[PDB]
Amino acid sequence: QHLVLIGFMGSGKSSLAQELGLALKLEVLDTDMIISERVGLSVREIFEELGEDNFRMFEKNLIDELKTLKTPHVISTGGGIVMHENLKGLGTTFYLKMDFETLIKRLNQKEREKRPLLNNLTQAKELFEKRQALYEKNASFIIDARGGLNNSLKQVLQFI
Ligand SMILES: Nc1ncnc2c1ncn2[C@@H]1O[C@H](COP(=O)(O)OP(=O)(O)O)[C@@H](O)[C@H]1O
Ligand SMILES: O=C(O)C1=C[C@@H](OP(=O)(O)O)[C@@H](O)[C@H](O)C1
Repeated sequence: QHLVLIGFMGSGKSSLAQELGLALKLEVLDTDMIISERVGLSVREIFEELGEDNFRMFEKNLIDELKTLKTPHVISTGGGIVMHENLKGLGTTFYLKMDFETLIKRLNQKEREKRPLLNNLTQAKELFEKRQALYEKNASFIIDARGGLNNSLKQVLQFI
């Protein structure tokens, strides 16, 4: 049973998780990072060259794989990780709740361009709207990710 951060693009998982693992002396994993590196392509290049369904298969399979990990880990998650039925039972999951506009504001241009599902913003907005219920139903605890990192850190630690 790990500590799994979940949240739409730009909700600050990757760095939170890194802070969390330092404070708790646990190993940090990042699902995008793991797939990226096995396949030797960036997530964008994966979408572009191999198509989203394959990325989705990689994601879906890493879920199952990480369940066979022994040591509690901190695990940072890609936006879309909540679409997967099998996410249930991986770890106590912490949802980095923000609102579309705050979320978007803090991704510089280069940084948006790393995320294929931000190519069309109107579409990015409906995705947010749809994903909301999938975060909520996969969340052990909901965290107000609006303030700084510490403020999200504080809230997470409070839930042990
Ligand atoms: N408290 C915070 N709330 C939201 N975003 C933050 C916060 N603190 C830092 N960030 C920003 O989040 C940006 C992108 O999120 P990141 O850390 O990559 O996690 P994610 O995997 O959810 O995209 C970082 O480049 C950083 O500037
Ligand atoms: O929400 C999604 O479908 C995705 C979000 C991205 O993760 P980040 O939350 O690190 O930007 C990455 O997994 C990919 O572009 C798909």
